[PDB]
Amino acid sequence: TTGTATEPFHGPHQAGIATPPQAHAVFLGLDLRKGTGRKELGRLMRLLTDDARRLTQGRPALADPEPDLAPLPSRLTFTFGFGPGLFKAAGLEKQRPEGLRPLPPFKVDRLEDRWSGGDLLVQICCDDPITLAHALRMTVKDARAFTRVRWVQRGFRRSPGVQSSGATQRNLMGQLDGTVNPVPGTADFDQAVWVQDGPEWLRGGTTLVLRRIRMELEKWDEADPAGKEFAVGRRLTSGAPLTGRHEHDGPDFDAVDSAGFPVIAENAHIRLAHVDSPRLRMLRRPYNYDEGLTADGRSDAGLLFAAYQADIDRQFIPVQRRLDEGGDLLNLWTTPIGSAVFAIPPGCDENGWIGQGLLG
Amino acid sequence: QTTGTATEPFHGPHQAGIATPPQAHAVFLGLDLRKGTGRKELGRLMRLLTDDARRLTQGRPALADPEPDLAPLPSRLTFTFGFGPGLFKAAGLEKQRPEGLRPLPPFKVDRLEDRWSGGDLLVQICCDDPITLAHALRMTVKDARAFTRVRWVQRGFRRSPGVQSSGATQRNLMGQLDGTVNPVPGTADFDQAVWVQDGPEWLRGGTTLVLRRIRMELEKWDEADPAGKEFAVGRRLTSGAPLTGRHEHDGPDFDAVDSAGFPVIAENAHIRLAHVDSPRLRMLRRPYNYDEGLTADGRSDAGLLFAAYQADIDRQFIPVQRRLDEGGDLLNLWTTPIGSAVFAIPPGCDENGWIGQGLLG
Ligand code: HEM
Ligand code: HEM
Repeated sequence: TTGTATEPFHGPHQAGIATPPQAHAVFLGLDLRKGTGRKELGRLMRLLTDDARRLTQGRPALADPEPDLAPLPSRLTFTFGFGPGLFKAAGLEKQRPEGLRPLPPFKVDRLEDRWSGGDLLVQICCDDPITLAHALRMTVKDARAFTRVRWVQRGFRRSPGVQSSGATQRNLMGQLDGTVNPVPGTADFDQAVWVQDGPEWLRGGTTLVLRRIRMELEKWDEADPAGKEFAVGRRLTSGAPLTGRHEHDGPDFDAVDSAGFPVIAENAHIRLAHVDSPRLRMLRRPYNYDEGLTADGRSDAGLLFAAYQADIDRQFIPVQRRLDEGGDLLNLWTTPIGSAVFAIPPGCDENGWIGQGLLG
Repeated sequence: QTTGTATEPFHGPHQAGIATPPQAHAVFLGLDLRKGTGRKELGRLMRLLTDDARRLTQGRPALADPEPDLAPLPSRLTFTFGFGPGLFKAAGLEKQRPEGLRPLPPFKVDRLEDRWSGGDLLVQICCDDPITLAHALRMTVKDARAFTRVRWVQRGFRRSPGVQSSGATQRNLMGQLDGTVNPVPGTADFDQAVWVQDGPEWLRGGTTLVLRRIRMELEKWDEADPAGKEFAVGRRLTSGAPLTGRHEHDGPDFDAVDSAGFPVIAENAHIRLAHVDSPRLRMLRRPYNYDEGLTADGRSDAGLLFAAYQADIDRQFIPVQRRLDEGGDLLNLWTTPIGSAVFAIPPGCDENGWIGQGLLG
C-alpha cells in the first residue's frame, strides 16, 4: 500500500515542481485582505509552513480540526507562490522579478476574472483526494484571517498505479500530454526551472504560469480524426510525430510530403510550441479538470496548464506568442479562460519558513 | 494485472456497482426524460447504454467512441442503471412500479434542493481512475442526450486505490470511520437485505437506491467539543470502537451505563437510533465523499453522497431515517440533507440481453 509514502518538505527547493506529478491537485488562489501587510504575511507564512511541514509527513497540523485525516499522506506536497500584489502589500516592489506581471493579451484569450490573478498561491498535490481535502481545509483555516479565496482550481491525472511511473498520460481530448519536458536530475532541468539571476531571495525558486484552458469537446468530437492529429503534429494512439513511428522520436520539422507540403503543419501545435535549446524549455506539469453538465448535455472540462520556468519573459511568453500569432490549429478547440502568474520561493529547513528570505 | 487493467464483470444476475467493493471514484448522473421519450425510445436508449457499458467496462471503446484511446485502462469501471418513479408514467407501465418506489416523505432536518433531487433515470458510474470515469460519463451523455436532459451530476470520491488495504474501513470528511456495520457481499444476510424477491417480477434480483446529498457543517463541527463529537456518534474517532468497547468491530453495548447511570451510548446517539437488530433488515451503505469549492471567506461545500441500497425502502430505509429524525440524532447538529432521489435498480443481464429488458421489452 502507498498511503504511507511521503515527499520531503524541506530542501533547497519546494516540493511539487520536480516531484513526479501526483494523481490530484488543488490550486488555491488567495487575495490579501486590506490590513495584510508584511508583518501579517510573515505570520501567515509561518503558520502555513508548519502546517505543511507536519501534514506532508503524516502528522496533524497544529490546531488540526481532523487529525485522523492526516495519516496516509500519500505523497502530499505544498508549493507556495507569491503574486504581483503580494509584493505591493509587503512593500517589496524592489524585490519583484521584472517578469512577474500579468501576461500580455493574446487574441485567443477569453479570460475571466474569477479564474485569473491572485496574490498568494497554495498549490497542494496528493495521490489521495481525502488527504488532499483535509490539507485544503487546514490551509484555509489558517489563511482565513489574512486572505479571501479568489479561486480554487481542482484537477486530476491517473490514479496511482494505473500507469507505470514516468509513462506519459493522456488528457481529456485523448492526447498523450507531456512527451517533451525537462527531466529532473539533469543539468538542463536545473537551468530551465531554477532561478539563478534576478533578486537574490528567489534563487533556487521558480516562476509559475497557471492558465485554465477550456476544451471545446463538442466541436472536438465532430472533428475529422485525421484533422485532429494534423492540428497537433502527432498521432493519437502512439503519440509519435507524424514524421516518425514512436512517441519519443524527434519531430522532423523539415519533412515534406509527396506533394511538397510540410508533414507537420506550419501551424501545428508542436511546431509553434517547439524550442530548439533544451535549457529554454518550460516544465509543463498540467492537471485535467471536469466539472458538470448543462441540461442539454454539454461538458465543462479542460486543462489546468501549469508551466514552471526560471524566466517568464524568456521561456513562456515567446512560446505563447508564437501559438497566438502563428494561428495554432489547436486554438480551434481550446480557449484560455483564466491566467495567473506567481513567483515560487526556494525551500526551507527545520529552522526556516517559506518566503523568509523575502519577508523576514 | 494492474490497477488500470483490472476489470469487474458487467454481466451477471445482478448489476455491478452494488456488491462491488466501492471503487475510488463515482459519478451519479441524474436524468429527466424529454417529452417525446416513451417506451419505445427507452428501449433503444437502454440497449445503447447497455452495449456501451459492456464495451467500456472491459476496456474496449464504445460504439462510435469519439475518444477511443481513453477506453483502455478500465480500472474496475462499473455502471449501475436505475429507474425513478416518473419513468413508469412515461413508459405506460404504472402497474409495474413498485409500491415503495416514490420520493421519500419529508423529514424535519430536510433542506432539500430541486437541483439535487428526483430524476427519472440514474446512471451510477464507479471507477478506480478519474480519467476513465470522465470518458465513461461523456459516452453515457453522448448516447442519452437525444432522449433526456441532465437533472444533476454528483461526483464523489473515496481513498485512492492502494492507499489502504482492501476491506479496511475508510474515513469520511468529518474524520470518522464510515461503513463498519454493513451487510457483507457474498453472505446470505446481504442477499436478504439487498436483492428484491417480492413485488413486480421484473425487479427480482434488483434493488432500490436512496441517494441523499448530505452537507457537512464543517464550521460548526470544528467548534465542537471533541468528546461531544464522539458522543454524538457513539464511537471513538481514532479506533472506531463503540464507546463501550475497544476495537472497531466490537458489538456496541446499548445497555451499558456510565458512572452517573446514564447510557454510555447516548439515547440519541447516531448508531443507537440507526441500529436495527435483524441483520436481514439492514441497509447497504455505499457512500462517497464530496468536496466542491469555497466561499470567499473560506467556508467549505463538502459532505456525503449517502447511497443506501435495500430491497424495501418502506421496511429498511424509512424507519431508520424516521428514528434519526424523531429521535433527535445528535449528528443532525452538523449534517443537512440537501438532495434526495430514489431509484429502482433492475437485475443484471447476460451477453444478449439489456438492462431493463424485463420491464421495457
Ligand atoms: C488545452 C490546451 C493544450 C493542449 C490540449 C495541448 C496539447 C499538447 C500535446 C498533445 C502536445 C504533444 C505531446 C507533448 O510533447 O506533450 C503538446 C506539446 C507542447 N505544448 Fe501544448 N497543449 C495545450 C496548451 C499549450 C500551451 C498554452 C502552451 C504554451 C506555451 C503549450 C506548450 C507546449 C509545448 C512547449 C509542447 C512541446 C512541443 C515540442 O517541443 O515538441 N501547450 N501540447
Ligand atoms: C453525513 C451524514 C452521516 C454521517 C457523517 C454518518 C456517519 C456514520 C458513522 C460514523 C457511523 C458509525 C460507523 C459505521 O458503522 O459506519 C454510522 C453508522 C450508521 N449510519 Fe450513519 N451517517 C450519516 C448519515 C446517515 C443516514 C442519513 C442514515 C439513514 C439511514 C445513516 C445510517 C447509518 C447506519 C444504519 C449505521 C450503522 C449503525 C449500526 O447499526 O451500528 N447514516 N454513520
